Amino acid sequence: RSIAQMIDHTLLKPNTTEDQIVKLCEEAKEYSFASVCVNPTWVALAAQLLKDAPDVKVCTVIGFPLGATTPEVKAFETTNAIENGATEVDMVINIGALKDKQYELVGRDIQAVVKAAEGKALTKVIIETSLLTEEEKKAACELAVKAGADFVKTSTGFSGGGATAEDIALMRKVVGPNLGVLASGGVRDLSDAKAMIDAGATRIGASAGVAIVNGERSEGSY
Amino acid sequence: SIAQMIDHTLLKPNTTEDQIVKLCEEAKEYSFASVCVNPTWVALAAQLLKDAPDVKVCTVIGFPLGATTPEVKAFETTNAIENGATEVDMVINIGALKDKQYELVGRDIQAVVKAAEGKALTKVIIETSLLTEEEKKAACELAVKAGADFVKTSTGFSGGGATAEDIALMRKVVGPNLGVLASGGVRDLSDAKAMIDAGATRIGASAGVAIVNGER
Repeated sequence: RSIAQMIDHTLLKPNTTEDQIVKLCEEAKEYSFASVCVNPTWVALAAQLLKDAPDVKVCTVIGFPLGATTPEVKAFETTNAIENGATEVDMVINIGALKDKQYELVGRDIQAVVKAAEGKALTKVIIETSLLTEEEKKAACELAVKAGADFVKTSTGFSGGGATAEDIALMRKVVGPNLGVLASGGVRDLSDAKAMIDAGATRIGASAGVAIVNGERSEGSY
Repeated sequence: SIAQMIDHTLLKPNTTEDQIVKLCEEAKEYSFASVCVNPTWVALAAQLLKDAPDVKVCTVIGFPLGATTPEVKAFETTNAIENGATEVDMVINIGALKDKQYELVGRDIQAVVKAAEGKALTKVIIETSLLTEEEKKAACELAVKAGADFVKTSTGFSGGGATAEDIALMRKVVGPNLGVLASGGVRDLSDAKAMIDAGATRIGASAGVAIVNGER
């Protein structure tokens, strides 16, 4: 067992350059991370660099990080990403529509991504917990289940807050065993990741994955 | 009237329908240049301001990170225009610019311009807070060659906003042929006037009501 297989090696900064993407993918091969998460402009490069690393998936983000574009654009960006080599996509919900109880639009928005990814990529639904009430977190997860998503995910990392154990337990309670639960945003050390795992997370989104795995190895050394 | 140069902007991820209604009625009251809303709200803003052709509907493209593909930016532009947008603000591929990949930066801008061709103004956000002085110059030059209509300082989601020296640099590059928009950090009339005196022809802000109410 190793925590690295549950970590999405993420780098989504707007000023990210090619040399940083190359290093991220090489780190993913060395540590056997679950995936690399990069912005859609880097999907083609990540897929080429990891073409012989089948256990390391290419993940990208859709309608990210604001989630306030139309369902038609989110589906097009999903299909475009899959053509470029993405096998996982993390979409952001329409938070405003969720605030307005426009549940049919929130679900159709998620379903547009799911339909474009059908049979080709996992879809993770970022509900952006730092912006939701307790009832909205539950409603968003229920819409993700009804839409056929594979994962519910806490945070973009670009909002006010990140993953909390209480949110993860809430999300795991709604989706049960049928969908994965991803803790992202603010997961900085092994203590953070293990707390999310205990709360019910099955995938960790982080940028410090190397420091997290090295902390795991240090528990075995003198 | 400085109101005619202000883009009444509200791009928060948790923005709700009642806030867009308040945004549009404020713009139709003060005759702002435009409202700037995320693409999900374009169709609503276009109908709320159908009887105010002087107030355009502006939306944002590949916003705010600029790190999606040119084909997606073009689709989002075409989709935004179909929904009622007549001005689009796109974010450059910053990583491509920092990597000297000038053909991709220009092709990326070019994709939005061709989608908007004859239907909408294109504003190119160069995100000055992440750019060296030379990259700021190169970004404007690539905007001119691709056929954009404006150069814009900031997305409103970075660590820095418009500065007078940045506005003057961009104005010197594009001259009179393209507009210069100061966005991010402008909160009063004194800031707005400082950007305009530096060469800006459009102001992006959220406190446009407080700015115009200080024109006494």
